[PDB]
Amino acid sequence: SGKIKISTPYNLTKRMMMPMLNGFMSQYPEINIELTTESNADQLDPTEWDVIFRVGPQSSLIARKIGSVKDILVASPEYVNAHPMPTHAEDLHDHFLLKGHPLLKWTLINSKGETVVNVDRGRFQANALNVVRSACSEGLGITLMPDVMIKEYIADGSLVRILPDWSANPRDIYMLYNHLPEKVRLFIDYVIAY
Amino acid sequence: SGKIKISTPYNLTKRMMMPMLNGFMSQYPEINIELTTESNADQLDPTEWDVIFRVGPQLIARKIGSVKDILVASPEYVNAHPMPTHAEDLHDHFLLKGHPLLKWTLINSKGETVVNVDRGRFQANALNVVRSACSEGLGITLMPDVMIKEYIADGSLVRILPDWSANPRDIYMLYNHLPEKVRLFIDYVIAY
Repeated sequence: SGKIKISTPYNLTKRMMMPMLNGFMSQYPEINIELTTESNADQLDPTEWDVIFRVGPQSSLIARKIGSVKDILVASPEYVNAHPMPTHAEDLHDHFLLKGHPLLKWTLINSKGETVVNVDRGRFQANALNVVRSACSEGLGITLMPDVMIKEYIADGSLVRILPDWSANPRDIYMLYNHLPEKVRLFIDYVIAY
Repeated sequence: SGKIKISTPYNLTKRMMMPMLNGFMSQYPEINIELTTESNADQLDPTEWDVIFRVGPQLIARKIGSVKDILVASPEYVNAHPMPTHAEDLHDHFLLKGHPLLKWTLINSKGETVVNVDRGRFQANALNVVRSACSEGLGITLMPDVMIKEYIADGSLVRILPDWSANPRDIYMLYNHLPEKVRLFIDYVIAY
């Protein structure tokens, strides 16, 4: 009762959650927040958390869509100017690939509906996407990255979208909960009105 | 030239290990790296890794750096409260704590220890989100100085209680008693 216990998706927490959480704590200094970045919330016990933030639908919980994310393929211009870029999703077998959990398996769908799966062993493989982006920035190959994690790179041009007819299918980010304590109710109200 | 499987500390991988790993991969494009950021090196069986990067001492060890956790706050927060002159005044301030620094064992230049285990305003299992809340002026945090070299350089984060700190600990590269690709990596890391 002395805190709010929340769970957020692993790679996406800092970009899509922290501005909201900072603005809430700023407005409510009396409220304490306990945050746990989670790699997969499918094995979560909802009776142990006040609010759960999750990628993709999940039970008898109040679900609220608050955003979506689409994974795109990117590479640095240095890499693009040093290799012939793939014209089809199958050409990625002949390229340096950088893969990060949970996107070790690339399921890519194009504009006319064809699905192409890549299970190649990456030249760099990590259980976190922020270091994969770091390796993609120094021109080490192509990666599949959530667009929200590389928004400023795409706008600036330090990363370039490659194979632009392809992407993983978008997923929605939900906020779940469930007599409700006041501080938890105030937080849910804050998120809805963000 | 094959696959290398390495383990690095959770919070320190991006700003401390990646420049070196990125340089190694660019130099040996036929060597692949499997990287696992781990929050507890004392949870690993050494025979399952080629190289393990670890904080503090642990079968072959080699020091490659050191780190000390420091207490910092944004200037916005400093300007809005009287900053603590003694380590026990931290009980009067908003605290932001991140794993594995939930328990603050702070020590001064004379070896005296002050422990802080107050509930923070914000608590998390990752320091990168705790730094974000500190930069917004939401309180004082204990943070590895290597993680915030950029903000201390221009005063975006201010060091408070300068005589106090966590106990400085060293960063070790470990390996077993050897493939050609692994020795190249080990030699590259020492020369960095």
